Amino acid sequence: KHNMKAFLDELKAENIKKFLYNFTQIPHLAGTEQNFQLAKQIQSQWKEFGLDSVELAHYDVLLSYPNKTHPNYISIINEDGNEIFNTSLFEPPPPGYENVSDIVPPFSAFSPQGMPEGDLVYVNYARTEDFFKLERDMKINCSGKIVIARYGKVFRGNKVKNAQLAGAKGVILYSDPADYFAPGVKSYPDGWNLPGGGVQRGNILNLNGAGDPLTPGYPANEYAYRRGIAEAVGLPSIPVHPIGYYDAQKLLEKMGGSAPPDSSWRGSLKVPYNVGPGFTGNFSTQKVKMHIHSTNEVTRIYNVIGTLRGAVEPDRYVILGGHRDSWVFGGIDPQSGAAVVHEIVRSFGTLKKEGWRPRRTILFASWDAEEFGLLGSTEWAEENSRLLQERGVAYINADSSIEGNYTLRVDCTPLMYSLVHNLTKELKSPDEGFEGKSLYESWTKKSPSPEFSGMPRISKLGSGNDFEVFFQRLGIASGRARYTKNNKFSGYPLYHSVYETYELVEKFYDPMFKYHLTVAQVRGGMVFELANSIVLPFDCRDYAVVLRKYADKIYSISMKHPQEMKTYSVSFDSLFSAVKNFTEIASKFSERLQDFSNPIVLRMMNDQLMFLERAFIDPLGLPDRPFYRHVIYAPSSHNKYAGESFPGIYDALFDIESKVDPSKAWGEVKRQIYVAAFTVQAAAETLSEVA
Amino acid sequence: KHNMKAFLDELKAENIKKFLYNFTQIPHLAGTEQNFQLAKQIQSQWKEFGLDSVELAHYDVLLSYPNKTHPNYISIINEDGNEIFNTSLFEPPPPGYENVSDIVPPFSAFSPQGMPEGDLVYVNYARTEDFFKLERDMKINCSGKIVIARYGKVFRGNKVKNAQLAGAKGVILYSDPADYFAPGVKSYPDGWNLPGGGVQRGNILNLNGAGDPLTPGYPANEYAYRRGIAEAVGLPSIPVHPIGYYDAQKLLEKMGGSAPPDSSWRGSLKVPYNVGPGFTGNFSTQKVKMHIHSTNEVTRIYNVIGTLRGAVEPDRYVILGGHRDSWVFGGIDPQSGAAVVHEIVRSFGTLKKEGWRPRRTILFASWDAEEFGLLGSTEWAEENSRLLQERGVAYINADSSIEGNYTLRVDCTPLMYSLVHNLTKELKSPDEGFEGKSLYESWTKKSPSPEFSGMPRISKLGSGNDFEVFFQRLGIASGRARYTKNNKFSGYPLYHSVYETYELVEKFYDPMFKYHLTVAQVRGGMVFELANSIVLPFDCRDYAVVLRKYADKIYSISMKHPQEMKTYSVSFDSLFSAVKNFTEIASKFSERLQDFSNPIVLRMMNDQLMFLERAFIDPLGLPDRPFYRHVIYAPSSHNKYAGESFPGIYDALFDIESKVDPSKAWGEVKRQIYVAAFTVQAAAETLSEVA
Ligand SMILES: *[C@@H]1O[C@H](CO)[C@@H](O[C@@H]2O[C@H](CO)[C@@H](O[C@@H]3O[C@H](CO)[C@@H](O)[C@H](O[C@H]4O[C@H](CO)[C@@H](O)[C@H](O)[C@@H]4O)[C@@H]3O)[C@H](O)[C@H]2NC(C)=O)[C@H](O)[C@H]1NC(C)=O
Ligand SMILES: *[C@@H]1O[C@H](CO)[C@@H](O[C@@H]2O[C@H](CO)[C@@H](O[C@@H]3O[C@H](CO)[C@@H](O)[C@H](O[C@H]4O[C@H](CO)[C@@H](O)[C@H](O)[C@@H]4O)[C@@H]3O)[C@H](O)[C@H]2NC(C)=O)[C@H](O)[C@H]1NC(C)=O
Ligand SMILES: *[C@@H]1O[C@H](CO)[C@@H](O[C@@H]2O[C@H](CO)[C@@H](O[C@@H]3O[C@H](CO)[C@@H](O)[C@H](O)[C@@H]3O)[C@H](O)[C@H]2NC(C)=O)[C@H](O)[C@H]1NC(C)=O
Ligand SMILES: *[C@@H]1O[C@H](CO)[C@@H](O[C@@H]2O[C@H](CO)[C@@H](O[C@@H]3O[C@H](CO)[C@@H](O)[C@H](O)[C@@H]3O)[C@H](O)[C@H]2NC(C)=O)[C@H](O)[C@H]1NC(C)=O
Ligand SMILES: *[C@@H]1O[C@H](CO)[C@@H](O[C@@H]2O[C@H](CO)[C@@H](O)[C@H](O)[C@H]2NC(C)=O)[C@H](O)[C@H]1NC(C)=O
Ligand SMILES: *[C@@H]1O[C@H](CO)[C@@H](O[C@@H]2O[C@H](CO)[C@@H](O)[C@H](O)[C@H]2NC(C)=O)[C@H](O)[C@H]1NC(C)=O
Ligand SMILES: *[C@@H]1O[C@H](CO)[C@@H](O[C@@H]2O[C@H](CO)[C@@H](O)[C@H](O)[C@H]2NC(C)=O)[C@H](O)[C@H]1NC(C)=O
Ligand SMILES: *[C@@H]1O[C@H](CO)[C@@H](O[C@@H]2O[C@H](CO)[C@@H](O)[C@H](O)[C@H]2NC(C)=O)[C@H](O)[C@H]1NC(C)=O
Ligand SMILES: CSC[C@H](NC(=O)N[C@@H](CCC(=O)O)C(=O)O)C(=O)O
Ligand SMILES: CSC[C@H](NC(=O)N[C@@H](CCC(=O)O)C(=O)O)C(=O)O
Ligand SMILES: *[C@@H]1O[C@H](CO)[C@@H](O)[C@H](O)[C@H]1NC(C)=O
Ligand SMILES: *[C@@H]1O[C@H](CO)[C@@H](O)[C@H](O)[C@H]1NC(C)=O
Ligand SMILES: *[C@@H]1O[C@H](CO)[C@@H](O)[C@H](O)[C@H]1NC(C)=O
Ligand SMILES: *[C@@H]1O[C@H](CO)[C@@H](O)[C@H](O)[C@H]1NC(C)=O
Ligand SMILES: *[C@@H]1O[C@H](CO)[C@@H](O)[C@H](O)[C@H]1NC(C)=O
Ligand SMILES: *[C@@H]1O[C@H](CO)[C@@H](O)[C@H](O)[C@H]1NC(C)=O
Ligand SMILES: [Ca+2]
Ligand SMILES: [Ca+2]
Ligand SMILES: [Cl-]
Ligand SMILES: [Cl-]
Ligand SMILES: [Zn+2]
Ligand SMILES: [Zn+2]
Ligand SMILES: [Zn+2]
Ligand SMILES: [Zn+2]
Repeated sequence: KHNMKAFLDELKAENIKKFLYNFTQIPHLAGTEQNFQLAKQIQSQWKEFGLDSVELAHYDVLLSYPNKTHPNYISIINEDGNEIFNTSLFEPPPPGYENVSDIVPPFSAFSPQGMPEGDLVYVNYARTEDFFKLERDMKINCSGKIVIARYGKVFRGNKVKNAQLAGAKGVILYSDPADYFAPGVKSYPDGWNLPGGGVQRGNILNLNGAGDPLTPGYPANEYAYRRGIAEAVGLPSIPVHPIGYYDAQKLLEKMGGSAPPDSSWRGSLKVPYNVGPGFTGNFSTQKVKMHIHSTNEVTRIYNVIGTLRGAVEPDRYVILGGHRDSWVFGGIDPQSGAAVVHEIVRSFGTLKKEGWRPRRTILFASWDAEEFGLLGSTEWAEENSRLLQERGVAYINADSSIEGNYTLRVDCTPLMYSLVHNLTKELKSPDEGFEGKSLYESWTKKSPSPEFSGMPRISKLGSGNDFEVFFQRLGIASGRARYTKNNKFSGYPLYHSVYETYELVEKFYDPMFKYHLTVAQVRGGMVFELANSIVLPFDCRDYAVVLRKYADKIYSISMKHPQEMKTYSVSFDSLFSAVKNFTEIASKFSERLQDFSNPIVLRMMNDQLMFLERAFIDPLGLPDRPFYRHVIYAPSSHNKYAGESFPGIYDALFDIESKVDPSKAWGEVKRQIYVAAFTVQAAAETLSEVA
Repeated sequence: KHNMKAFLDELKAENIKKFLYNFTQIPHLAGTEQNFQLAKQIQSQWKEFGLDSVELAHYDVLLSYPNKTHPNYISIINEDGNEIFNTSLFEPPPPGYENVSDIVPPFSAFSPQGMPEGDLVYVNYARTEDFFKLERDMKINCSGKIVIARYGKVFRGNKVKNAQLAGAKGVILYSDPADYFAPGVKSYPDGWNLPGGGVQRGNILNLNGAGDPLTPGYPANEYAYRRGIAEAVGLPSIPVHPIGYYDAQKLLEKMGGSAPPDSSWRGSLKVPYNVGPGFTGNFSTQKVKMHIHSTNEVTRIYNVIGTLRGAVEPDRYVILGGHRDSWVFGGIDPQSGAAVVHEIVRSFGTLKKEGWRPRRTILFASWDAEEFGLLGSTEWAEENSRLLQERGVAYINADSSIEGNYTLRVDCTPLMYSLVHNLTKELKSPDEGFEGKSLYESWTKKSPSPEFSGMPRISKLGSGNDFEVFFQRLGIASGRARYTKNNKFSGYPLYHSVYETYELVEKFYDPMFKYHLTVAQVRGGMVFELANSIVLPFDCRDYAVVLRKYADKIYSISMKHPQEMKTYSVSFDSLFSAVKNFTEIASKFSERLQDFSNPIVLRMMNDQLMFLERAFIDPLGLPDRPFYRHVIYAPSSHNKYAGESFPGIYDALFDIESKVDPSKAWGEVKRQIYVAAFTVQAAAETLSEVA
């Protein structure tokens, strides 16, 4: 038979390994020839594997690259302007790759050019609260200073935005061993830790869902009208550059001024972690000087889009997508995900060659330019938004399959919780000590839910990956799953470094490719059930439970300000009412879905399930973030990787005790409560009987 | 049998007459008790007629009313401040109504309060080009002047906006006999002409699709957060008041300064039509003084919403809607439309009682507060936008059934052209001289298309009626039809006056109610086919033909500026390409629709037809008009009643030779060409094979 078991059994660890090796021998940086060649290869293979159609969708988007003949670096400069110390021009290449060409040196993509010189201020992780501590509590002024911040905790674009608004004139990002060197493990090539010469690449945009900086709202096709650079979305206004911890030690060791305010500000280097302005007495006249010469350049990118046409509902799309561009070799990020997608396509294609077709259409995507701001997925979604809006069932992401080897990690919409619980109960655990036990059992034991006993942790979707446009802009039910470590937002130690190689994975992460195989079963299994189940496998009652938890949480935040809630008559009654109504209606809808031979009622009902995530979309978007339209979830305004619930109310309450016009600030809290209550009620009403 | 013929034959002229009489004995001003009572009556009758459910949907919206104890009026004031002439405090009531209470006196709804005094400037119709002529050609400065404008040609809100931007400190609107007194017909009560004491009420907002001024985007429900008045949408900043032509004669007869620039500026009164500033020498020291004391007040309004559940596709909605609130008695506007809807409901209910149900769900609506800015329909659509977005097949409007007795008038989306042509070929003409001929034949003879031989005129939808939110905001295929005169935007002579009575209609417009019956057949017939046809009766190829005509037209406008198109490289190639592609794809889709027992393919195909109008929606809206989202059609920025095609490009080109930075202005033209070409291509792609 052709059922999910047939699909799952066809998946092979050995194939995932072969594909990973194949995808990671040379760099595949977005906009380069090597990445176009890999695009064409995947297009050819997906055709051979059996898909109905496989096309490249290309766009011309703003990318950013260092100047090959004018390298980026940072100096300590003495009183006469002699550069007495320079940071590295490249990461030492790993064994056997020392002759690979076209390894892009470390740089912060989209940094403007400049050569700012000044005194350093150390800002810990450069979080919103780190800057509050400096400015409000320690009275340190960052204006006209070069800030040095350690990577970790939040997306680097948020760090740069926060430094910019503090008045910094440049930002230096570095990897501290406290966050990127696990105790008792060796540096790469002998273990999975970051060496002191290693450096994390990454873009520093603040696009808030816009896609290509030059074409917000519309695909960057051949006739697109582009904004000028000065009106581009999301570009930083000060130079930025990342360095390793050998170099950081040299910049930090001389730091003077104030001591760190407490131990949460001290990393693991043998330096005091003084916050500064500037260096200690002997060196008080030395300054730090950046030299940044990278250029932004409109460059063609290529998505591969494969279609397996549905036998019964070809106008319903279940999408499995992940990116293909990498900073260097992409051994984990993204190729451990891409190899998984490739083997899923192969397995579905095997069934198809035996005469099977899924009920609904499955679309497979190899996105480009994810590393430069989710550009490939976003431009494609902009181009196809009307098809996706009216036909998109679900989107499953497929970036890195592993970031550890401890247990499963799933982040998804509540609509998919039951599907995930059920699927994982049917899959074998790959974990040592759980042989013959289900994945559900090992996962629940290692990652217990903080709310529910005997349930595994499933997180909200944040952002920093290609599901953003589908979920937060378009309101298509989305999910992601990977193997993870025992933290969360900093990246594994060799994240976005030249050391992320095939050997890293094969030697230290997943020698048997059993965790990759388990991830292929979870992602592929989800796609299979979404594309094949007669009734869409969404449970609206799970959304009701979570909405109540989020309503309690946002209410609790507001209740830190009881006097203001009295003065301004701030009531959450409408929101709790809406959540109660959603709970009641969802219960009744579930009864009809269980209690209803009628394909019209069925599909009516499948349409109600598909459009439920869609109902949380507000076409006016969130304040000053028009591409974040989901009212229940948005990327945190302080950390793009993290999800925030009731973001419009959350942001209206954030730091409210500091606003100069409390009447106006509390009015806006009330406005956002109205918007949230209305949207919850409206979503509930889509589940009522239709007439 | 239960087919369209059964439905149509059940409709009776005599019933329409009885209902019109019933709806027009007392005023039904929005927000008043009398209008709530009529709401409850219609709700009860629709229940008795057989609908499945009939509910009131209420909202609390900003309305505007004169102060009963402090009347509005205008004076000529002499040098000492003596008021030597005052305009009327009320219209003389018609025969037999001189003891009716609660007739609202003439006023401009939403005018602010004020008592401005100044010299008059006469501005013809106060159109954009009238102000261009005054300011640019005649060098007359309106700053700090009271402007006097004749009604006609464009929506009065546009007049007031144009006066405000010219710097006027007040606006006086009046009805000129040239526009409101047809040669050779008597004044009311002895004919259908406007008497000199008659005055046209009407709101002067510029809401651009927003609905309730205080709650743009969201329904004005019980917990809604409201903007403060100073941030309300669309309110005028200068006092405004309308008067009749006896009063206007007294204000205009003394006018001095410049002569009218040409005869298109002269009405029919025995005055010179001098443009002024101020009065002739003897009276140079007399001024004009307004006294406006109306107040804006949040007030409850009530929509009646009736449902006839579909037997096969209950989650597809075909909506017949028109408003119920009137300025006074509403003899034509809206009750000639409401009586028609009432008889349609009765007829569908008769079939339903015999066991019939339409294929799709039909929703019937009696909207409130249309006269105050389309408030009832818009708030309801805001509340239900997710249901309408995903389930709305079509909206047929049903305001005034007659504005003349000459021939049919239809304005609709191209998707409904074929449906209208076909239906009218099956209906009998009511016209004298066409007995035994079809409505199509009489209509085509009396109102020939300017493009096509042997085809009738069908206009684009503009605005100024309740279809605006459904069509221009939500992208639901919409249409309207009424009997009309042999002009177009000024209103019939007794429009919005106390003289619009049952007797007006029964005596002078439609004594036999045969034109009302013909309109009931066209509106009801359309609803019947939309709700019952197995394949939705839309023809996408008709959109292709019109898109080419609009592309030619906008290209021709740009080509008035050949040097600028060369300098700035302004190409329409992408738009013509998109239109060509749409034509090609629509042709193929039509072949499949003809060539396809399979309910999934059918409904797939019906979904492609239903979502085609939806595809022209841009979620970012038009520049500074976020609620006008349709890229092909928007209300003219110079006249809300009129539709404009390719409005984003049209507005970018308008008066472009006057812009100070031509580079920037032409850049914006190019941007709007990109947006239009992309949206046309995207819409075309929704008609491609789905996978
Ligand atoms: C959750 O679902 C429930 C339905 O089960 C829904 O209940 C509705 O609540 C509204 C708002 O409270 C009710 O609105 C009332 O409607 C009556 C007429 O039906 C009006 O007379 C009421 O107005 C009077 O009272 C107000 C409050 O004191 C005054 O402000 C006002 O001036 C009037 O004097 C009021 O508008 C509505 O009737 C019910 N509908 C029902 C029971 O079917 C509730 O709103 C849902 N929650 C959300 C967040 O949508
Ligand atoms: C109407 O439908 C047609 C399809 O029938 C569609 O045609 C497409 O036009 C685009 C834009 O012209 C073509 O894009 C080209 O794609 C090739 C690869 O396929 C590229 O190599 C081309 O780029 C080169 O040439 C450009 C122009 O000189 C250069 O600017 C560029 O730097 C490159 O050197 C170019 O991107 C596309 O191939 C066709 N698709 C087909 C034929 O299927 C057309 O776009 C539709 N109209 C609209 C308004 O969408
Ligand atoms: C995850 O798996 C669970 C457990 O199988 C699924 O829940 C079960 O779903 C079935 C099918 O709808 C339910 O059966 C129904 O029961 C009622 C009797 O009350 C009957 O009227 C129906 O005809 C049908 O037999 C079953 O009760 C239910 N079990 C539960 C909720 O405990 C669940 O649907 C799966 N989730 C998915 C697929 O998203
Ligand atoms: C308005 O009425 C016209 C005239 O009846 C309708 O057009 C006609 O529609 C029928 C039904 O689709 C077409 O018949 C088809 O013809 C082809 C043969 O080429 C055949 O393959 C199909 O099986 C079917 O018989 C007919 O050709 C067509 N006539 C035309 C276009 O001249 C039109 O659909 C109506 N518009 C509506 C209902 O919106
Ligand atoms: C990755 O695998 C692909 C496909 O097996 C290899 O590409 C093939 O290479 C052979 C030898 O050059 C050619 O004859 C085929 O035409 C290629 N097939 C394609 C591109 O579809 C590719 O060599 C492998 N890359 C690495 C680094 O091993
Ligand atoms: C850091 O790099 C800079 C730039 O290459 C070095 O400074 C240059 O040294 C060369 C050779 O002596 C001079 O000709 C250039 O004029 C210098 N350029 C600048 C910008 O100062 C510097 O020597 C390096 N410092 C260290 C410690 O190696
Ligand atoms: C319009 O018609 C309605 C319905 O026929 C009339 O309302 C009815 O009036 C009688 C006498 O008062 C009552 O017994 C019924 O309860 C009413 N029915 C309703 C409201 O559904 C109404 O009188 C008529 N109005 C005019 C001006 O003739
Ligand atoms: C126009 O109306 C105004 C306002 O009612 C009249 O002026 C008033 O006249 C009364 C009675 O003489 C005075 O007590 C008030 O002080 C006046 N009010 C104002 C505002 O001037 C005026 O007489 C009327 N003019 C004409 C020509 O009838
Ligand atoms: C810290 S894990 C983040 C990783 N995501 C990414 O690296 N995304 C890229 C690009 C994200 C973006 O531009 O939104 C990045 O964070 O620099 C993942 O989701 O696996
Ligand atoms: C000149 S005919 C206009 C008539 N429409 C209306 O009167 N609409 C009302 C309200 C329109 C609006 O506020 O958009 C008006 O124009 O004042 C109609 O469409 O029959
Ligand atoms: C790279 O640097 C060298 C030195 O300025 C220069 O010749 C070239 O313009 C630069 N390339 C760019 C800016 O793309
Ligand atoms: C920080 O220093 C700058 C640089 O002179 C100054 O302009 C700014 O006002 C300072 N801000 C505070 C809070 O002291
Ligand atoms: C794999 O698992 C082992 C055993 O717990 C752990 O010690 C090792 O470091 C893991 N590898 C990685 C990269 O986490
Ligand atoms: C109406 O006018 C009289 C006189 O100002 C006044 O008593 C009352 O306040 C007014 N009503 C309003 C402003 O609603
Ligand atoms: C119109 O008159 C006003 C009033 O003094 C003046 O301020 C304004 O600049 C004038 N505009 C023109 C075009 O003359
Ligand atoms: C009705 O039709 C007649 C005949 O053409 C016309 O003269 C009369 O004025 C019409 N009534 C109205 C209100 O147009
Ligand atoms: Ca874009
Ligand atoms: Ca509103
Ligand atoms: Cl992922
Ligand atoms: Cl109408
Ligand atoms: Zn990645
Ligand atoms: Zn990455
Ligand atoms: Zn009307
Ligand atoms: Zn009206």
